[PDB]
Amino acid sequence: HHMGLNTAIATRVNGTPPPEVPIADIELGSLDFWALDDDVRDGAFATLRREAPISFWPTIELPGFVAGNGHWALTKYDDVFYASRHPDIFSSYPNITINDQTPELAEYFGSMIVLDDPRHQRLRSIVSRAFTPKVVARIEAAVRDRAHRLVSSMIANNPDRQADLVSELAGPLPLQIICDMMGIPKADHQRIFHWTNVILGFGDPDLATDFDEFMQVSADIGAYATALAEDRRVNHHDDLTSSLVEAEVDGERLSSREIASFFILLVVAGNETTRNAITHGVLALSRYPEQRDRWWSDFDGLAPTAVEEIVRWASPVVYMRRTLTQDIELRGTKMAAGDKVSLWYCSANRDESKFADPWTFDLARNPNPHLGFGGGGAHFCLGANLARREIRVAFDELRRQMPDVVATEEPARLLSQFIHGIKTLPVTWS
Ligand code: HEM
Ligand SMILES: CCOC(=O)CCCCCCn1ccnc1
Ligand SMILES: [Cl-]
Ligand SMILES: [Mg+2]
Ligand SMILES: [Mg+2]
Repeated sequence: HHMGLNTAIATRVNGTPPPEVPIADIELGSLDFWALDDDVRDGAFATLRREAPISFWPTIELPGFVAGNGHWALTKYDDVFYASRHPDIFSSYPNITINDQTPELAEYFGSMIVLDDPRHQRLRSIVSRAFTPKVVARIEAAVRDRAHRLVSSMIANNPDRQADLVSELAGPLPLQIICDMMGIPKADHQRIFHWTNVILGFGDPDLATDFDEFMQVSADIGAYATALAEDRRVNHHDDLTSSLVEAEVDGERLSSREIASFFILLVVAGNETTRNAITHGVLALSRYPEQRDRWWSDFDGLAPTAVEEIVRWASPVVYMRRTLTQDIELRGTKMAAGDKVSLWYCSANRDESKFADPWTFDLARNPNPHLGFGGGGAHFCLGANLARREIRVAFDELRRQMPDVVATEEPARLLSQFIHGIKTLPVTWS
């Protein structure tokens, strides 16, 4: 007989640690592990932090991908932070997922995220101004207009007061914003959404499991990027695609592959993780109603810490991979030049060596040095200011229009080692 709406999901006792998981039951290199309940996953990373803070795992092989060599998993905050801040040792080349890069993949996935400096920073500087706090602040009106309309439409479209948060708010809000920043016409936003979803959801049968489909999607978005870039070359617009085609690095314009890769990076990065932060945030407010109440009764005062706690809690990017350029030793584990190293942000963000009470979802948490946007340094998330603003506005519009919005079913969770995703989240309101 809990308070609230009759079909709301069960609440949880805030602060309860999950049971730790016997190490023999942990297989980071099997998709089956990524299908387990998030409580079991959290307890497994707790076991690793305790018993095997640096451990070795085989690489998963999604259909058509090349697994290649295995990887050393860094599950402690300090090691993820150290690796992030030493890119001369922990290189982002040749890939930031664990699979091997191939020439075929590099045509579409060869952006600055898989490069070291100086070339990485010369590419990043083409677009960095558009993502700075003061420039992102100027698009508050666009974020608010879109979020307000989406929440209003949830109400207008659903006489029964039941909706899917993902398709009706969390997905379409960041999609609109990044597509408008890129200069993509509204008629194509839903094609961009589907392409994003396949690129980042590959291996989940609800998204795609045929490598031919992954490659067709990659080629189609790459061709879309090229064609839009060609238009902007001839007639400039005040959009990021125009910035990309007009730029020079080391005195040369970007090639077609560089344009395609940069466009794909920005549009794919620019929507799915923010979508998932919003959905995980609504799930957390549903499980921890006292946190909802405290945010709703001081929205602007708590918003800066609340948004960061949602990102720490959700850790929308589970890991990033690096490749060693020289031998090292961490925690008595020798690792060799050329070895793959995986940085588990999801685990760093529960590390009791860094966080007081890591199992408490605390929207006032301060300080909150989470690694949800990475450990800092050269590749720190370009979109962090944009994501923070989108998350804040989405929750402010829910608070104002449907303050008792609550999840009514447990999420359908994306099957992924890389992205902590929710495919559907049914919600209701009064
Ligand atoms: C809550 C949402 C988001 C999370 C949790 C997130 C997380 C991350 C993480 C962990 C990295 C890697 C950092 C590193 O290697 O040190 C990253 C990089 C990146 N993110 Fe995000 N991101 C989010 C939203 C966005 C948005 C909205 C964009 C907009 C386009 C974006 C664009 C990028 C780009 C371009 C990079 C590569 C930066 C570089 O290589 O210099 N992200 N993000
Ligand atoms: C993996 C296949 O897609 C790519 O290579 C391009 C997008 C990479 C996104 C990396 C994850 N992310 C999302 C938001 N900030 C970071
Ligand atoms: Cl939760
Ligand atoms: Mg419906
Ligand atoms: Mg436009």
